Parts: sequence; C-alpha cells; structure tokens
Amino acid sequence: SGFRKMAFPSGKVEGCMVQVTCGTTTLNGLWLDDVVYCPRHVICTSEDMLNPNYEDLLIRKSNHNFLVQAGNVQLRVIGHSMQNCVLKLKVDTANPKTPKYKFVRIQPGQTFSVLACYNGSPSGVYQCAMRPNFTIKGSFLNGSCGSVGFNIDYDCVSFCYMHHMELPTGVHAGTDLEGNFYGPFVDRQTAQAAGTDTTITVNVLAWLYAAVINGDRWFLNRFTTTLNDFNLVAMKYNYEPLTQDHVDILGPLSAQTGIAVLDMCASLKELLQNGMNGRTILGSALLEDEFTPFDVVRQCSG
Amino acid sequence: SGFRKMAFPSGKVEGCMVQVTCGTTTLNGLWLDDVVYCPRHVICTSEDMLNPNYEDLLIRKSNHNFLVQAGNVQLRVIGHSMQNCVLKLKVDTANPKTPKYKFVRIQPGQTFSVLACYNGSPSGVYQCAMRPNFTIKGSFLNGSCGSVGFNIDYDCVSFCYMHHMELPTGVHAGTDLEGNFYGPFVDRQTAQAAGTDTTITVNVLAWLYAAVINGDRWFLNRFTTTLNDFNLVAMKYNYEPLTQDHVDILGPLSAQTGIAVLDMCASLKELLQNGMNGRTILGSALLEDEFTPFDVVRQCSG
Ligand SMILES: *S[C@@H]1O[C@@H](CO)[C@H](O)[C@@H](O)[C@@H]1O
Ligand SMILES: *S[C@@H]1O[C@@H](CO)[C@H](O)[C@@H](O)[C@@H]1O
Ligand SMILES: [Cl-]
Repeated sequence: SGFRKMAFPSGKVEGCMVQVTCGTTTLNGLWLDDVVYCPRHVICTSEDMLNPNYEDLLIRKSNHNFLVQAGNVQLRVIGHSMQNCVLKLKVDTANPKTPKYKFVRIQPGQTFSVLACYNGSPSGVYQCAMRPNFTIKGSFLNGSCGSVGFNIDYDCVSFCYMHHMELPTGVHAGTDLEGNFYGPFVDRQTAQAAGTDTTITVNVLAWLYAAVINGDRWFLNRFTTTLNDFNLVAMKYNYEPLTQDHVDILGPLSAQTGIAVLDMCASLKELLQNGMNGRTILGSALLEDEFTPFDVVRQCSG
Repeated sequence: SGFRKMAFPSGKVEGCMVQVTCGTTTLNGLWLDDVVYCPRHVICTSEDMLNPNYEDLLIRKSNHNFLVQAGNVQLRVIGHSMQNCVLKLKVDTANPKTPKYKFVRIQPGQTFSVLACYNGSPSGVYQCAMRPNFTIKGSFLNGSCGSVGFNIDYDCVSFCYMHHMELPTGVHAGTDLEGNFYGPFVDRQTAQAAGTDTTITVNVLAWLYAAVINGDRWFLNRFTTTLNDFNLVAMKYNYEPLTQDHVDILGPLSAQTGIAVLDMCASLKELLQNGMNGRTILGSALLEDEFTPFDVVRQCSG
C-alpha cells in the first residue's frame, strides 16, 4: 500500500554522466558508446548567450578544446559535430558502463525521471512530467545543464530529455537527445514564455484510481457524466481535453477497481467545481497530474 | 531554481540488492562485504507470523536452506546468525560493488531515500522521512520487505532503514541495519498502532525558507513571535515543539534570506491559524515537512 512519486533507479545513468568543459563553461554530458552528448551552449561565453551564432562559434573550436572528464579519467576527443542544439563529441573509448539504450522523443503528458548533475557528478533524482506547454518544473541550478531525463523498461534505458535553459519564469526547457527542443524554445538568452500550462486530465484520473486502490474513496460520488459534458468542465478549469484514447488507456484501472471511467470523471468534475473542502487525497490537497496510467499500474504491481 | 523532493542517486545501493529465499518466502537482502542482511521474518510461514518464536524457527534451518541470488549468480552461505530482527547470512564472496558504507540509526524528523525492491530487483527510488511516531509513509507491496533506506555524503552510504512490516493502517515500520525496530513495533502479525503523527516543525520552516529563495513570498507577514508563544500554537495543531537547537540549525537559511527564524515562525503561525486561503507554496496546498534544513541547503547549493 501507499503511493509515492517514484523515480526509476538511476544507476544505469549515473555511469554515463561526464563533465564537459569548453573554455570557462563546465556542464554535464552523457557518455554512451564512443560519443558524448552535451548542450551546445557549452561553447558560448556570457556575451554569446544574448544572440549566439553557434555555427560560427564552433568553427573557432577544435577537438582538443573540448575537455571531457569521466570521474577522474580524461577522454580523448577524436571528433566533434553539432546535431540541432546538442554537441556530439566522439571519444576514443567506448563507455564500459553503457546500458542498453535508445533515444525517444516523449509526448506532453508523459512522465520521466531526471538525474540532476553538476560537473558530471550526480546529486539527486526525481520524477517529473513534460507539461502540456513543453516545459518541465524541476530543480536545476547553474552547472545543471546536460542533466538528462529517462525511462527504464526492463534493461532498456530510454533517454528523452536533456536540460538546457531556465526560463525567466522559473520553469525549465530542454531537448531530446537529437537536439530538438521540446516546445518553441531556443537556446538563446532572449524573452521566451511558455503558453498556458493545462492540467493533464488523464493523469489526474489515473491518480484518483490509485487513491481508490489505497483506501481513499471519499471523492467517489453517486453520479456519472458524459465525455462531452466532462470536457466542458475541463476547459473552464484549464484541463486537457479527454479523448477516447485516454478512456481506453484507463481500461485496466477501471477493470481493477470496478469504477467506470465516466463515473470517475463525474467525481473529478465535482472536485473541480466544489474543491476538496479542506480534505486530502493520497496526502495531497491538490489534484496531482504527474502520474501516468502506466505509472499507477507499474507502481501497484512492480 | 525550482524545488523537488529529490532522492540521492541510488546506483551505489542498486549494486548491493540481492534476493533471499527461505522456503516459499522471497524478500530482498543487502549484500555488503561477505554478509547479506535481510528481515528475519524470511524464515516464517503464514501461520508463523501470528506469534513467531524466531529462535526456535532458526534452529530448524541450516546454511544451505538460505538461497541468496545476486542477479543471475548464486551465493554460498557459509554462516548464518540473528541480530535482533535482522538475519546476517555470511557468504563466501565479498560483493565487488560494496561502497564505502556505515550503519546509522536516524532520529525522527530526519530524511532518507528508499530503494524499493522485489526479489532483489530495484523498481524505484523516492525520498521520505522518519515520522515522529517512528513510522514511514512509503510505497511497499508484497516482496518489498528488505528494501533499504539510505543517505549519501560524498562517497559514503549511510544505511539507516530496512523495511519489515506494513501496519494495518497502511503506514510502514522497519529497523536499522542492526535489527532494532524504529518505534515500539515488533515483527509479528499482531494489533500494532502508531501514536499521534505530529508535523516536523523544523522541516516546515526549512521548506518555507526554500519557498522564499524560489520567489514564493506571499506567506511572509508583517509580524513576529516568541519561541514559547509559537510552541503554544504548535501544540494545538499537533506540530513538533521547536527547540533552540532547531533555531540554531536554521541559522544558515536565516542568514541567506535575511529572514529571522522567529519572523518565519510568525508566518507559519498565521498559516496554521488561517490556512492557505486556496493559495499554494512551492506548488503544494499543504505545509510540507519532509525537507530537512540540511536538505534545503544541499538542494539550493548541490
Ligand atoms: S534499450 C532498447 O531495447 C533493448 C531491449 O530491451 C535492446 O537490447 C536495445 O538494443 C534497444 O536499444
Ligand atoms: S562510509 C564511511 O565514511 C567513508 C568516508 O567518507 C569511509 O571511507 C568509510 O570507511 C566509512 O564507513
Ligand atoms: Cl498539496
């Protein structure tokens, strides 16, 4: 019993974290096989971040300018390239701790774990979610850049995120491991703003299902609703619109609990219209949206 | 910027998790040097857990009855003993992945990370706190028993918790790595109840300091208070009494923010008497008490 915001074990990723230093800037990199991946703004000074021409700034750099340190050993850069907003440093040694891995571009609403690093050294791990506006609400300080987000299915690590920037609002923006930013953001120190951050409705419903499984049932009402009717309430409260795909994904949870999906939608509707009246669900006074339906099943079964 | 409930990287502990099987029961063990540590109720059936005589049940067991499997390799038990409520299986091979480690008995109010396992396989990591009533609010399902809680300072892993039981109320109780239970609990399937669970006042104050550091300042009032006066409010709301030691520990945070401790106590007093009025602090509608003063400093500095 009990429900916590659990992150995947981070060991397989700890063994891939390195320190990349270009000039005076040191950030974290990801060493997989014979390639180190890092944010390309490692090649930028302070003046550069205003409006950097990354192509021109890379022309002034050679292999020996990129200092890659794994633990206390130094790595020999035999090649370097730029893929979108990520720099790929080819080293002469394959990482002996490379796990089975793939690069994945996740969708808004999906969850993943973050290993937050500083100078190629792990500091902590936490579970977060890609917000619908393609931002992440994490904990990143200077030097964190190059910190990676990942999932693990069996022995396969799916890297999906690399931290790049902290927006002026305090949220965070990054790329997939191919250097493509999530959202409209660019790796420049300019005026960038996220859109409306909506609540991931399907995740809230999964979390309400977890609550029922764990004993918290007070929110369960005597009513039901329709998908169109519920989506009307969702818009007024800036909730993601619920599709039939979303309903289909919660099937396994609806089966385990004996609670229809539209029945749970009617309980959530009441919670948005009336609030919690000071009560708590799973030790939280807000509706939590950073647990996917797959996360609830995986935690309740493990 | 940003504040998350961060757990220590779990890699050093992942390499120590093994699967112990005695009879039909399989739970997790901790392999350090040439000793495997596991809950002693591994030697118990279902009838036994009612009122087990662990000494008599161990007399019926020999070294070859304890099956210890690390990954896909089997370990040779050359000795076995019982220390309080933990079983120490001496194996013939030292764990090559043993980190620098020590056994620590933490105090109520302290935090630690938990690597939740099942059959010696990691499933997830999360950050929790020893409640003042010596329980922990985690996520443990059958087979989780033997899951360990730890801290990491530099390269030193301080193991402080091993999961043993889930109480009828849904909270969890366990031991230090010397087999001594936290709290009055016993490893029997009997009627055991935790006392009043109070809120860790010093941790809430640390969290309010983190909020200020991150921009959330609305709770900051124009008032102050005294230690005796505040403790009066703490008792009415089942908050831990605040000592001068607690005030001294928050010194570094009071220095960084320029907010006196008794000034922050007066803001918390208002929050307990009036509530949040629907507002949120660091994305939470409740007062969070699972961040120690040392945790806030470590996260804001890392
Ligand atoms: S990580 C991903 O899947 C694994 C199997 O789970 C394969 O071994 C890898 O080659 C692949 O990238
Ligand atoms: S883990 C603890 O401290 C370390 C140093 O940080 C020592 O090396 C260990 O022997 C000790 O148990
Ligand atoms: Cl909350």
